[PDB]
Amino acid sequence: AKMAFTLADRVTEEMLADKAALVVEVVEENYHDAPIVGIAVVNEHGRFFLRPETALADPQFVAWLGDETKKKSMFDSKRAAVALKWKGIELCGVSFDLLLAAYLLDPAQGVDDVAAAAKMKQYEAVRPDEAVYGKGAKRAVPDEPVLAEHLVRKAAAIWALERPFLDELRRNEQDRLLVELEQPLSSILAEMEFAGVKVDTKRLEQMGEELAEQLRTVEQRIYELAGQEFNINSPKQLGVILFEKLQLPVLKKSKTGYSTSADVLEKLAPYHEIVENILHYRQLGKLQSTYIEGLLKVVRPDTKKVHTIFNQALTQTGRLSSTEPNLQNIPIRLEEGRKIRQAFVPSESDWLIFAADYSQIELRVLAHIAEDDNLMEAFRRDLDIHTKTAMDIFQVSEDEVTPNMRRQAKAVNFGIVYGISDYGLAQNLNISRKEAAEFIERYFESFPGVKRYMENIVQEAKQKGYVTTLLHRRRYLPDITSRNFNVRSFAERMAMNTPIQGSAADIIKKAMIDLNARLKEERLQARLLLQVHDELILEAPKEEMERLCRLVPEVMEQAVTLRVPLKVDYHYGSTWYDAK
DNA sequence: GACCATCCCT
DNA sequence: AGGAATGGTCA
Repeated sequence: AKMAFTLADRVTEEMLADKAALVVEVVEENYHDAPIVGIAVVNEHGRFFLRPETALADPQFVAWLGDETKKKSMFDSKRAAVALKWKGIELCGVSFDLLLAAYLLDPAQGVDDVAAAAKMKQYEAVRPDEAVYGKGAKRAVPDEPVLAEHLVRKAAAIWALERPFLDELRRNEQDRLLVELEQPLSSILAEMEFAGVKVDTKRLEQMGEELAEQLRTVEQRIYELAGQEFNINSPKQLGVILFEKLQLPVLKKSKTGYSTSADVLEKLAPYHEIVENILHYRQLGKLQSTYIEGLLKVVRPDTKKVHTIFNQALTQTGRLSSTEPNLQNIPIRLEEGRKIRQAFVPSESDWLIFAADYSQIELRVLAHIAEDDNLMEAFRRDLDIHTKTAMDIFQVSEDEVTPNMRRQAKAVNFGIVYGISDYGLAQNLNISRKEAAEFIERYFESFPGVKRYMENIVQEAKQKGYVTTLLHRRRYLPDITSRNFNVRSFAERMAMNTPIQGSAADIIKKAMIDLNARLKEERLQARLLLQVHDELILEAPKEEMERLCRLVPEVMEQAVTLRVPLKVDYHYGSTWYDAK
């Protein structure tokens, strides 16, 4: 039943071949400064299981890990590389990462281990990690005999599956996408994560003090105005005070009871003073739980740093996501919350944070793919696009655009981006579909090319079964041909949206790779810290700011060539907050 | 341990 | 259109 492997107690010369499938196993979910539990190598000479202590103490092994000339096939190499970075070891030569290769072929399958990736091509000579390691309170590294076998099986799997995966990719015209975009990007992310971002804790802790006092005030009020105490954070308990005791109008039901979202409470404010106090409490509460307490809990005390993990093979569109902490949802919209960014600071002395963002990248991508003339023009003029849209759909001159007319031409614009229907717009603008379709009809009259795109795209999705991005990312939409209207329409929104959202991910991903090449060429010390969807955040010495101001937007703006110009803006300052 | 509902970002 | 983290809940 077993798979044959030498359980090596010493590193021999035949374990160091030029081509190999390697496994450096890090069971911990958060791999930052995480133990490596075992190692397996498979190559032309055999199958080997090496204990970390033995192997990682071996100058010959660690030299093989670092040699770029020695090519290694792997599953989720970033996990491996970071875990080794924390131990002063560099991993190079990884020319094939199956996790990223599975992800490119079909992001829907949710590949998250070798077993899942293996089934894709009908190979099942390997177990689901969860099967070996357990789950949750049961998670545990097993004994050496079981471990070594599993690890060798994974390795064997990778060795087996490379050629078939790489062949399919090529058919799909995604071979370069793997080797030139996603894999090279894997390295940059490794470094970004390892580096981390410094957190001024005292600053954070003080904010935690002020909030604690402010929440204590609002809380008391709420109970006073309620004439009672209850768990304000309970959707069920609160829904009893609002909709039963104070007889507030039920404007919405959730699946399990009445809805107490901000949207509902905003409308109920005129009826009772308790409402404003609840929303105020929720705002200050979110900040306390997620942005002061949640953060201080993941700051490493040793370096006062946070090292996020960037998931590269998770999002359905090609975007990244970051975890523990999520450094892509730090509050910026309201001033109270925006001040949480004062706690993100440069890691050295005399350094500054530097933020470069893309200006309306999505809509610029739409302009390019749809080839809409009116829209291409608007961008060649570097116009305010919301004002411009307000001018066209409402048939007025620049000076006639009122603030609300602009607020709505915005709502629509993102409607178009998301492929939204009258109904989605209706609620979004607070109105009715009878009038929401009038805007839409009116939009497509000023933008015949975008209309033309929505039609062609849904149809190609219908015919081909998938939609593609500029750089060849792919999304299968099996639900497009569904008979259920809800399920059909949603797939159509995806057909419409994914090439836009996903071509934007590709572009910034390419930027990131170009930025790295240049930072190195220019011998600048500036290092890339975060990526927030259309934004790159760096920290550099104060001396380098001036060059970065000219260098970063140019590398970004030049990442690809669309029919409309790309436009970047930048800022910098003592803290992240100030990079505004 | 999963779900839910709520809220934060692009 | 894509994501992630929390407290409550009932299990």
